[PDB]
Amino acid sequence: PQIDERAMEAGAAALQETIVDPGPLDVTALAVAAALAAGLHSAADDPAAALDKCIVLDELTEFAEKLVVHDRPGGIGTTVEYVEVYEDASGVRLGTATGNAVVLKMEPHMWQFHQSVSELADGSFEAVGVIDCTAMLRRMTQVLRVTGRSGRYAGKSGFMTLAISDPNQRPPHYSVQVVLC
Amino acid sequence: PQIDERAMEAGAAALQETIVDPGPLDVTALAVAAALAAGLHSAADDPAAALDKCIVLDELTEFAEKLVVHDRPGGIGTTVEYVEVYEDASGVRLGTATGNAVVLKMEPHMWQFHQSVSELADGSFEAVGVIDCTAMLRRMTQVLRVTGRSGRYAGKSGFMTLAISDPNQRPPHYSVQVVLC
Ligand SMILES: CC[C@@H]1C[C@]2(C)C=C(C)[C@H](C)C[C@]23NC(=O)C(=C3O)C(=O)[C@]2(C)[C@@H](CC[C@H]3[C@H]2CCC[C@@H]3O)C[C@H]1O
Ligand SMILES: CC[C@@H]1C[C@]2(C)C=C(C)[C@H](C)C[C@]23NC(=O)C(=C3O)C(=O)[C@]2(C)[C@@H](CC[C@H]3[C@H]2CCC[C@@H]3O)C[C@H]1O
Repeated sequence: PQIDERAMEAGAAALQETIVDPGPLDVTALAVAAALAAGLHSAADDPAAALDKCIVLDELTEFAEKLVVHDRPGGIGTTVEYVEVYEDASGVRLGTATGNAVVLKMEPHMWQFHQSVSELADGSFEAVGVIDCTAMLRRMTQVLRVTGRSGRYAGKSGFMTLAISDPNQRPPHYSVQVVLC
Repeated sequence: PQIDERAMEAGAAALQETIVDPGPLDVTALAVAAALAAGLHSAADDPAAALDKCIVLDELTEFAEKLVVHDRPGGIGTTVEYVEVYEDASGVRLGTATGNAVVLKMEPHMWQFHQSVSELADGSFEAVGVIDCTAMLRRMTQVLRVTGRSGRYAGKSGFMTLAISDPNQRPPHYSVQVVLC
């Protein structure tokens, strides 16, 4: 399968940015968010307690295995179809996510609506979000809504973080975290 | 209803930033996202079609009328309680929102979990999001998930945008859009 050059070279694009402004969110923080949103946490509870109530997928990497862009003039409504693979820190494949995106806006920041279904050994979950692709190029983290569907994830919901993690790779790798409750 | 000095002076804080990087969304884009998320629209239709399917609140201004901070040592888990006013472009009051936030992370970017309920003339809706406050000071737009509660908004869902709009005010003014379907 093929990967559009814009995805292959996205890491290189990041390296040309003059704004290099990381702002990660750790999984404990993401678990507090997930538990608060699920009404299963109180902000006089302790963060490690939120983490204990959650299903946690961290120290995950993802990158594109297939990415096709269907361009429209001016870029508005351009569509993307992708399959990405999840790997652990050691490079072991854990699963895939199959999704599509729609370009909402190009300038000054490119924004995309993303929706995907992730399939791992122990179940599946959906991710949906409105993400600032220019902010990601400038190293920022973006957050998507996660809804569990099958297996271990069923009936649970939470959040996912996405950020570029190694811009020297082609295609680049992204750091991914998922917390559900 | 008093307003914590950090909220009063946040516009001045924004003006001290050296990264000034706005990236807004137009409502049509936001309507495309809302309609895609709700399964009422197809990537292959045209954007103005999505706009007609939606309830649209564009060009809103908001600012705090009350804001109380309950600080926690280290900044993480600090809570915020606020009441804000909505105005249209000409300055007519449309309603209010009362919200609660929790600081998730302080550095290198401050992140907050927000949840709020907006009360307008034709009903109420809830907004929930995980937002990068540092990105906001640097002029970026943040997106929250919206769920209608009552009236016209009931049974509808979509998105809200938030960005600083006049940092010269005390407290500063924000631009808001809400689109539901
Ligand atoms: C920063 C946001 C993007 C990261 C994603 C979300 C991360 C991951 C893990 C998956 C694989 C998708 C992502 N990877 C991509 O390469 C693209 C993605 O949406 C695109 O849409 C590109 C290929 C990328 C760049 C430019 C293209 C855009 C297609 C539409 C026209 C643009 O000129 C945008 C990416 O950097
Ligand atoms: C997303 C950026 C924030 C804008 C909000 C979301 C916008 C609006 C319209 C409503 C009214 C709330 C907001 N306004 C604020 O002043 C605060 C808010 O969360 C705070 O939390 C402050 C008072 C602000 C600054 C510093 C404080 C923080 C409280 C916690 C300790 C921080 O040191 C952060 C704001 O820039």
